[PDB]
Amino acid sequence: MKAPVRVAVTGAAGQIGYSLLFRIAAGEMLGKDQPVILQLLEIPQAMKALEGVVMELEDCAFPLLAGLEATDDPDVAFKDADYALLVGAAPRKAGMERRDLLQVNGKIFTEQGRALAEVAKKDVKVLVVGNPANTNALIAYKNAPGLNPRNFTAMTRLDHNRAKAQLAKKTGTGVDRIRRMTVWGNHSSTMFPDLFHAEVDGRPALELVDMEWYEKVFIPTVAQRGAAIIQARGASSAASAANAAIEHIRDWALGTPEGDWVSMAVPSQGEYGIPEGIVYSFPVTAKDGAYRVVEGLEINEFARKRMEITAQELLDEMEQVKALGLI
Amino acid sequence: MKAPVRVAVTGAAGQIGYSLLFRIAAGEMLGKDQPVILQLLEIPQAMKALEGVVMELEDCAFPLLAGLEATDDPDVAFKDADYALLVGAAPRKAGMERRDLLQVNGKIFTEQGRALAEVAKKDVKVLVVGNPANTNALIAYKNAPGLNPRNFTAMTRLDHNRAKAQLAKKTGTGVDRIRRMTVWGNHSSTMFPDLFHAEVDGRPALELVDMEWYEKVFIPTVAQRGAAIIQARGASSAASAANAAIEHIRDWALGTPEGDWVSMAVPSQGEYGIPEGIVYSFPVTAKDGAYRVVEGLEINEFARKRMEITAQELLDEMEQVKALGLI
Ligand SMILES: NC(=O)c1ccc[n+]([C@@H]2O[C@H](COP(=O)([O-])OP(=O)(O)OC[C@H]3O[C@@H](n4cnc5c(N)ncnc54)[C@H](O)[C@@H]3O)[C@@H](O)[C@H]2O)c1
Ligand SMILES: NC(=O)c1ccc[n+]([C@@H]2O[C@H](COP(=O)([O-])OP(=O)(O)OC[C@H]3O[C@@H](n4cnc5c(N)ncnc54)[C@H](O)[C@@H]3O)[C@@H](O)[C@H]2O)c1
Repeated sequence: MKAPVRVAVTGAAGQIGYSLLFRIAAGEMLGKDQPVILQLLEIPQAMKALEGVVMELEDCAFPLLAGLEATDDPDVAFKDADYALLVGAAPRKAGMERRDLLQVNGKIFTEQGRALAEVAKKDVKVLVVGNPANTNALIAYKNAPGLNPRNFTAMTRLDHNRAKAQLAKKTGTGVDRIRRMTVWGNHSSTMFPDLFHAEVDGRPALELVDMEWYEKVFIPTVAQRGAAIIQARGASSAASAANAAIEHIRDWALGTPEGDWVSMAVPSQGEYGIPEGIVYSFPVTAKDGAYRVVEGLEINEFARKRMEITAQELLDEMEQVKALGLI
Repeated sequence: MKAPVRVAVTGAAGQIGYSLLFRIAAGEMLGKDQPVILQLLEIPQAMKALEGVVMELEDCAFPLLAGLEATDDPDVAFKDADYALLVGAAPRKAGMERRDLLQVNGKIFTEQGRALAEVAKKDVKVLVVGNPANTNALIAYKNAPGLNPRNFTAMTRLDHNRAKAQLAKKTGTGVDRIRRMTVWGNHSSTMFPDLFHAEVDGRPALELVDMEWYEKVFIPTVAQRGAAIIQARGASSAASAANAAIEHIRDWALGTPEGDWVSMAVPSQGEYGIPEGIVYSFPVTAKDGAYRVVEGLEINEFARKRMEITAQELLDEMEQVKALGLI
């Protein structure tokens, strides 16, 4: 019964995309009753590898894959998109300093913002994965004249899932019984995973673990997790990032569980006193494609301090891009 | 929910394993109500990386992942196993020659065949993916005294799905309308993809395509497809091989669709006059854990000759293995 939706994914020949695309086509992201047309974007040099990804997608004979198209032009890839996962971002190069990274990313995200605004559906749902996620999402929405800024979000869901995984291990309880986890702020080393409102099988988290653990063990362990993976495997965590991307879109489109909320970085409207405009991770619920920040939670001194440190980081980054005349 | 099954996977830190494990844990192979316990095996030098893969699986927060254990000991990995996916095989090493390759695999598959017989469930279902899969499955079942040899299979489902894909492409019809594809024989260049019994949206395949296209274009192109992917991406077809492994287990454990069949390489019991013993791909249907070869199809001359050629190849390989004292 359902007509196909079109899903645009950039950086599609890269490792996150190689773990992402196959599960999207299998129906994991939007439902096993919803056929998808994948519109994939790569830079010109990676187009040959993209063709080989396309042949592997064909070789899975996915009944929900209603169409497949690969391109290096953003205006083709975003054409009529329902959803856009913006994974591709500037690579690190030698002696390429910070501002140099900002500039290159600024150009990609400006151009992509523009294209979305010109050819996508006006209600396109956008997720930015490529680093620095939050600031890239800011440059994209700011350059996307005529689209709702709230349809541009950045991914903190991998940090959120890591946090739940560590709390589960510590309390010896199944990860499916952890609820109300929140990661606030930037996707960076200043992010704040908040246990003050989390529950472990009905019980408040902080009745099961102590503050010392929290501050000296859990926080630095969630923060260092991506580096732990690279040390062990020799490669970054693509499969678990792809899984977090699928979850962020799926829970936004299909809704969050009753009684629960997820973390999403979205353009702040001043919730919790956070400065307007920056893309900041809040606790959110979603229903039928729209989300709402969870307000009213009580914020103690420990959380406030942390929430502000991370907001300030984002404000400085935004200061940088502005100075570069990017927004 | 059902009670958890134990799934053992070898070569778990390799490429096919990195694409396989997350979809298994997600519920794609045995259903969304069946929790799984993953028992992962690697050689000792890849244990560090396997720990990094373990961490990414934790970080997915999967609700059906009821346990996860990594080991370098087969008797640990296979313990109480309900399913065993034998992905890891002898790597190619320089100057290493055929029979050399044969010996190194011979060592792997005997010790594995042995661990499974000592410690897995008696009804353990075994899928061999590592090359040469058909002959590897022969070594393992021959060395797994006590287990039903028919619970030992090899994967030809990737060839089967590639064939479905090319036919859908040629006829311009969706892949979901293609039924009754069969890939007979070895997972090698002598595989025989059979269009004689296939149906495209209800019509026999050969009313839509001609014999010349079939023999000049379709057969060689399905056989070369693994090479095309390597030449395009620079790496082999891990994600689509991981999908075909999931489908192979899924359709055997859950069941094939009505009026349809799948390809699986199983120990020959003389079906179609195929020599006994060798692990040969046939058309099969399956219901709730057991399969049956589809018998009584009409085999014309064009098909028999090809069935024969790939049958001979396998007979010869088995000869080699026996000569090496492996079975
Ligand atoms: N937010 C998060 O949690 C999180 C987690 C991990 C990684 N990431 C980010 O994901 C991004 C991609 O990661 P990866 O591991 O796949 O890298 P990768 O290098 O394997 O792939 C990145 C891909 O980006 C493509 N790309 C670059 N510019 C592009 C453009 N203008 N149009 C389309 N495609 C383009 C490249 O060609 C490459 O295929 C990185 O920025 C990384 O830091 C974010
Ligand atoms: N049947 C088919 O359709 C099909 C398709 C694709 C690939 N293959 C086979 O897949 C196999 C693995 O492919 P890959 O791309 O993942 O290679 P890879 O090298 O990336 O991974 C293989 C993994 O197996 C591990 N390994 C080696 N010996 C082992 C043992 N004794 N026990 C446990 N692990 C062991 C390695 O350490 C490595 O981690 C190859 O033999 C390839 O020929 C078969």
